[PDB]
Amino acid sequence: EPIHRVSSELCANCHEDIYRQWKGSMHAKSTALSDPIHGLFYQQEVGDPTAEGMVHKKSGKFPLCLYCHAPNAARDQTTKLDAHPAYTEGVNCVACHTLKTYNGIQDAEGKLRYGIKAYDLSDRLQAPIGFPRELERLKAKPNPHLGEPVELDGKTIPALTMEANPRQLRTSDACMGCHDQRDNPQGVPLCQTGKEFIAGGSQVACQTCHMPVAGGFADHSMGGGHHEAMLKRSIVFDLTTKADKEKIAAQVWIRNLQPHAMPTGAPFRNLYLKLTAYDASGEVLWQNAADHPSKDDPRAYFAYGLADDQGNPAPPPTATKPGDDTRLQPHETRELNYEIPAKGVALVRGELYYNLLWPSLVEKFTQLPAELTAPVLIAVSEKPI
Ligand code: HEC
Ligand code: HEC
Ligand code: HEC
Ligand code: HEC
Ligand code: HEC
Repeated sequence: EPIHRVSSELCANCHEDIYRQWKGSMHAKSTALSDPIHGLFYQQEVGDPTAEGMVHKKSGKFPLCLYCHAPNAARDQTTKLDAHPAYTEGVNCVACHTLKTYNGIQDAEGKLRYGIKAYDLSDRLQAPIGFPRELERLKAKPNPHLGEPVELDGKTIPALTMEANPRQLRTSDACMGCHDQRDNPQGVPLCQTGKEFIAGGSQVACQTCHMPVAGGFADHSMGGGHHEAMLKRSIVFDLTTKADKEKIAAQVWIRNLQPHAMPTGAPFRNLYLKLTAYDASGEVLWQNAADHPSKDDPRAYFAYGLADDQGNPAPPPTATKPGDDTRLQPHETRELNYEIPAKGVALVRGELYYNLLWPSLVEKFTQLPAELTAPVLIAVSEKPI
């Protein structure tokens, strides 16, 4: 009966195109039931997503994950995510479309309020325009948003009452409760897409890039790191070479097209550059990094780490200080210079790889689907010599 427990399948009766986009997105796959990466961490940090009364294994509190990953379950104070479509559907139509007023993530006493807790919620759907039809009433597909139930194809559709809310729906208020920041228990940022967005100074709403008008309405696919086309668009990558004595001076230019860091969001996202010089038989003559750049060429590893009081790497739950951050900064163009011995080199090839998880985690959790965990080739540049 309450709007937040209405299944996305009901909406799909009249918004099939948006439904199709949404259903394939990580928003629809956000729960520990549907995303095996999040599920592995949820099991380790909280417990079974098919159990009621679960708490965080350290804090003993209602699991904070759910505020962002299973909003309608958190709205109903339940941890049993398989009990109802409102919970299995993750960040679903009504989860986003019942957010009314964004209060910010930090309250006046400094308490962090995540996900649905950063908002006043409505029992009415919230829309960018709604149906401002008072003038038409004053003068005087089926639409269930006009104050009454409607019949569709012989089936009664309940009233799905709606309010216009342009400031919520058209600005970053639509995203920030879940995407601004998340800190560990010592206050260290884990995710910090909002602080990055502030620092970089952009005035573009997340939707302008992430909900583009295509085919005449706002695209709900909202792909990021799970979507290779988006990742290839997300940077400009180029390789230049000049002669330099008996070396080849190779310049790798990487421009971040985003107003947040690249890669933003989860702390384990990372990129790395492989730059390789080959002879004319295709045999390797030189490489920037023999194996993984994190170990062999740190300037070519673009990542965030956390640290202990000593500055040394620490697991995210116990870290007390940010570690180094070599990710591309908002709208940054990074130049990396290499000096390659020229003898026999016929081809210099640069490759930029994106990864959902740190290599430590990929090496450990080898039962995760290999399609998830494999490096993603997101840019290539070749120069013949
Ligand atoms: C038909 C029986 C519908 C059902 C079921 C739902 N909606 Fe709807 N919606 C309907 C119409 C005819 C329209 C107008 C435009 C169109 O697509 O033909 C809408 C519009 C919306 C909007 C946008 C309003 C705006 O600002 O322009 C939203 C945000 C919306 N609808 C959401 C929504 C949700 C979340 C649903 C399930 C809970 C849902 N609608 C069902 C018709 C029908
Ligand atoms: C948050 C991640 C959302 C989810 C999940 C869904 N919608 Fe959405 N929708 C959202 C925003 C912020 C906006 C406004 C975009 C802007 O910047 O203007 C919308 C818009 C709609 C519309 C209007 C589309 C248009 O006329 O171009 C409709 C009809 C709509 N949304 C419906 C809808 C349905 C049916 C969903 C589940 C399948 C759904 N949305 C999920 C934010 C989010
Ligand atoms: C265009 C100028 C953008 C604006 C405005 C914002 N984002 Fe973005 N974002 C953009 C691209 C091209 C990509 C792909 C790169 C990628 O890493 O996937 C992204 C990606 C994200 C992601 C995924 C990050 C990851 O794990 O790799 C998220 C969570 C994201 N963007 C969020 C986001 C939010 C909340 C925004 C407004 C504050 C926002 N983006 C603006 C391009 C653009
Ligand atoms: C909480 C209720 C959210 C709101 C509101 C928005 N997003 Fe979201 N987003 C959320 C989660 C929990 C996740 C990850 C789920 C998982 O298990 O991986 C996401 C993910 C994204 C992504 C990345 C998609 C990918 O390919 O991995 C992007 C680009 C994204 N979200 C964008 C985005 C925008 C632009 C929003 C406002 C319009 C928005 N999200 C709202 C949780 C929530
Ligand atoms: C909102 C403030 C969130 C809270 C609280 C938690 N998570 Fe989350 N998570 C959130 C978003 C917006 C995203 C997408 C980030 C991006 O870069 O695109 C995520 C992602 C994850 C991931 C990665 C999932 C994947 O790549 O498929 C994991 C492993 C993850 N979150 C786990 C997790 C757990 C275990 C939480 C509670 C302890 C938790 N998250 C909370 C937003 C939010």
